[PDB]
Amino acid sequence: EVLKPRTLADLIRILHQLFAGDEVNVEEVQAIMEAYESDPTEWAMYAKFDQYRYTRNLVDQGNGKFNLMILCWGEGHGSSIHDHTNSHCFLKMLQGNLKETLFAWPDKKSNEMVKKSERVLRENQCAYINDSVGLHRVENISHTEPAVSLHLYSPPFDTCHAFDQRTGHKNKVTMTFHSKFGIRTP
Ligand SMILES: [Fe+2]
Repeated sequence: EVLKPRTLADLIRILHQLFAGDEVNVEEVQAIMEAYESDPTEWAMYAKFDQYRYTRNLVDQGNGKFNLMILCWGEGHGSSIHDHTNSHCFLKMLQGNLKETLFAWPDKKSNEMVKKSERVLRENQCAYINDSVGLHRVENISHTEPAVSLHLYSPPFDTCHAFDQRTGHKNKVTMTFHSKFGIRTP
C-alpha cells in the first residue's frame, strides 16, 4: 500500500510533495524512504569519502522545506553524540550498516551519559529521530567496508550540539558540507 519510488529521483519528487504543506506524516515519509531500493548507480556521484571522518554531501535543498544529503562513513567512522535542533531527522541506509546508539538527555549535573537504545540499521532501513526521542550517536559497524546513508532534515539546520559522553557537557558545532550536488566544496 506504500508508494514505492523506483529511483532516487522519484523519491526526491515525492518528498517535495510530502513536505509542501504544514503537516508532516512521519510514518508515511519513513515508509516511502524505506521503500526506495538503494541503487549505487543513482547516488555514486554523491559518495565522496574522506580518509579521517565522515562526509556530508548535499543532494537536494527541498525548496527550503528540508535538506536531503548523503553521508559517507569510511572504515570505522562514527559521529559524536548530537541533537537535531528541533527538526525531524530521517536516516536511511544506502550501503553497509550503521549502529545507532540512543542517549538520554543530560541534566544540569555532570554525569556519564545513559544509553536508552542500541541497534543496527539494516539494508535500506529508514530510522527516525527528533530531540523528544533523545540524542544519538551513529557509527559504521565495519572497519573493512564503508557505510552510506541518506538523511532528511526538516526544517534544515546547520548547527547542533555535540555531547561529551563522560559528563553530558555540550558544545555548539557548525556543520559543513563536503560537497553539494556532486561538486566538492572549498
Ligand atoms: Fe544524527
